[PDB]
Amino acid sequence: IAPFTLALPEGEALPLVCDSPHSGTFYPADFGAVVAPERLRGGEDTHVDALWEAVPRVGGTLLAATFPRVYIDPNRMLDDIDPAQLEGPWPTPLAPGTGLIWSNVDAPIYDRKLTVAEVQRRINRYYRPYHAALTEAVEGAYQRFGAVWHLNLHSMPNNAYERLKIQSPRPLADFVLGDRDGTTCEPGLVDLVERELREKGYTVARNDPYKGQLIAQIGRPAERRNSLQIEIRRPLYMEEGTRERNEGFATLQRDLTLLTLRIAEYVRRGV
Ligand SMILES: [Zn+2]
Repeated sequence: IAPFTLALPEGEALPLVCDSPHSGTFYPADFGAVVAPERLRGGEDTHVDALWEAVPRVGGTLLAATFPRVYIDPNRMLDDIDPAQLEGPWPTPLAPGTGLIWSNVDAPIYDRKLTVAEVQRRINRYYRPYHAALTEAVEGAYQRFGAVWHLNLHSMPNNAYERLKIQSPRPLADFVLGDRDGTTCEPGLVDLVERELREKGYTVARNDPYKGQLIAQIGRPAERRNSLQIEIRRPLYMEEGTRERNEGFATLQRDLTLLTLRIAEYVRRGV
């Protein structure tokens, strides 16, 4: 019933703070959707938190959502709501891009408009705790170390280009690294992650199709605060229909453990 898990290091801590906002699979009773949960499981970045289990084993902190992102999405801003999805007016200005509250799975989730009150309660019970935990980890790290490296962790469907409105002359990479075109993370870490993953045989794209807003807010490298969004092509570890770990899960998790150890070393040397 806890809105997040928070895996802390057993030994020496380092300022590597990692969050998996989309891996939650515990659906609230008060969802009130008209669509079968089997249809909603779509937008889950399933198992992404288990893929990165090494993080606390190497001194990092791993935060993960237990609620589904299709219920409320912690990687969106609180004003990323379309007025037309609400029954009634929102008390403050909205700036949709939408979203924070999913409205459909395909071009519908509900047979009605959500109340202001209902969305507010989602925000209080699930989003705010999750984000307070992320803040506490990021600011705690920075306060002790004078730097922080934040990884925002995801997976993506094979047709991510189709689902976004993009026609790419290139295939979708195995890993996409978003740092808002080179502005939210100091370059040496993006270079490290890219090189280590390509050496293990994975394809890596930067900022294509995912460039990273939370990431712009956390990642200000001139203040020694760094943020990188990392996206994993789902077929690499699960079966997109059943959502179930496949034969690639084990090997990918192993590769990410080894990558994480390398990042921990890079972080310790950067403090
Ligand atoms: Zn995601």
